[PDB]
Amino acid sequence: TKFQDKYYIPVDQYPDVNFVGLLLGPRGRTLRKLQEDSNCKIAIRGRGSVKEGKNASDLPPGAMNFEDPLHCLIIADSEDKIQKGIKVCQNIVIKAVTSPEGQNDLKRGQLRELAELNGTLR
Amino acid sequence: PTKFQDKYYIPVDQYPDVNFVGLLLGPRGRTLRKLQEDSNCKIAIRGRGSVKEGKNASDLPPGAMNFEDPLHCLIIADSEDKIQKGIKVCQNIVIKAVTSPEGQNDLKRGQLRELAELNGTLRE
Amino acid sequence: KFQDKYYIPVDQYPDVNFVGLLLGPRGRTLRKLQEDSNCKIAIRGRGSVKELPPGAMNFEDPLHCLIIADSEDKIQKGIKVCQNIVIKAVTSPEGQNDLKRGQLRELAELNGTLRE
Amino acid sequence: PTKFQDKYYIPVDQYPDVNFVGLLLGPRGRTLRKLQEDSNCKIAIRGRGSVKEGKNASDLPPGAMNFEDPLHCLIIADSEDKIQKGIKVCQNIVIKAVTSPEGQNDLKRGQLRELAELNGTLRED
RNA sequence: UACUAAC
RNA sequence: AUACUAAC
RNA sequence: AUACUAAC
RNA sequence: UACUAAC
Repeated sequence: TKFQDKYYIPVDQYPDVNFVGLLLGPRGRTLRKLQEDSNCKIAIRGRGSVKEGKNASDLPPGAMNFEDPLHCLIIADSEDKIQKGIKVCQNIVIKAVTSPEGQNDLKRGQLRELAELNGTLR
Repeated sequence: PTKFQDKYYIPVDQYPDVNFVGLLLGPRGRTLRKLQEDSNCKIAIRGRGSVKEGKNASDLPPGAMNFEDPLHCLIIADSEDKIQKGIKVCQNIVIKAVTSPEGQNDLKRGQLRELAELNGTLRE
Repeated sequence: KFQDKYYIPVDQYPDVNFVGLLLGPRGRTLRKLQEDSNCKIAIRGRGSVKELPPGAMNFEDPLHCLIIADSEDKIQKGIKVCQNIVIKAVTSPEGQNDLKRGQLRELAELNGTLRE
Repeated sequence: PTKFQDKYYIPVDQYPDVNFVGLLLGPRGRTLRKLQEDSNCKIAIRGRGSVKEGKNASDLPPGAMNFEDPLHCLIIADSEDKIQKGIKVCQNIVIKAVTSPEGQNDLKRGQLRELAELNGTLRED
């Protein structure tokens, strides 16, 4: 439990992009999968990490600070696993700012799947 | 000065959500007439999808209510070489729309900016 | 019967092998296009012949797909199938063109040189 | 005045065909000297891939031969904000590289042109 | 990137 | 338009 | 018929 | 991604 790192989301450059939803996916399924991929605990934190709002009740201890910019806090019990977390977190942000019209297949899946989980599906 | 024409079809079925007509026209039609300058062609956006619901037909030029074809650029010039340069510069418009993330479109980013200025609304 | 030319954005994309992507191994991709659309489609113009038919040996135009069919419905279909490829060619990241990928793999497999 | 650091990792895995080091450095290192003045940090390119094959070690600054991490920009400032700007300034170059199709990379264009000037081998042609 | 309308 | 960059 | 995602 | 060549 000795290693960690902060991957900073380029929000100042892409103020338009919903990075947080993308990384999370429906019910957080996309983030938990990133964690299995990298074998890291990943937590999205800092400025704008919280949408407003559900009660501060039952919320993560120390998720509520917004003076450090938006980042994924990645944690692993090994150094090379950290590099994997950054890697997998990078891939999501790369999907965001390199994907041409209608070709973010991940966001498509997430929204389709989100609807599936809501009974609001097509 | 005998004229001819050709059609550049827009990939509408592929990109249903995309507003190609406004991309090619730009604020006050400026983007279009810019292409007409670059190419030495007259360009008309024609076909199904080229006129609004519910436009007054007497505000439209001859041939604009021809809907035998889907949305296209009609390229008019007195030479083959001119015509293919018209298709080209329209192609460059459509291709940039199709290969853009959702924020890297400097044309559209620019067009909308210009529109704000004319309507006096440049926020930031 | 009806006839149309679909020009390839070669000038915009100077180092993209469009024709090879259009044709596929043995000409199989283009033949899929011709049946997906019901059109007769030929690659013509400067670049249609490697470094035909009547009249396939004429190149006083730039590179295009000449699309021919009995209906305008069909002509429109032939346009978008050629369009699909060009946009895939252009919107697919390198290494990530599925179509191109499967074409060189089928070609190796056809020439009997498939790697594991 | 105490100084601290942070690292910005380059997507070399995802983009193995791309010379990020060359892109960040520019001619005579001038591109990277510009990032330092904007951000008000000192920025060094370090990690595996930062040092060319056969490089004479006697020509490298302290720490340059530390290879336990992949390629990254190392940013050293005396405040969090300055480092934040360091990261942001290096991040912008990498986005440019990655989000530019063929011959659309304008900074790279400029650098190659600036390098041509500098070495009397230009062709504005 | 304020959602564009020419001939 | 791509001259492929090498700082500390 | 990209349904705009909220994990710990 | 073995780099395709049909009519």
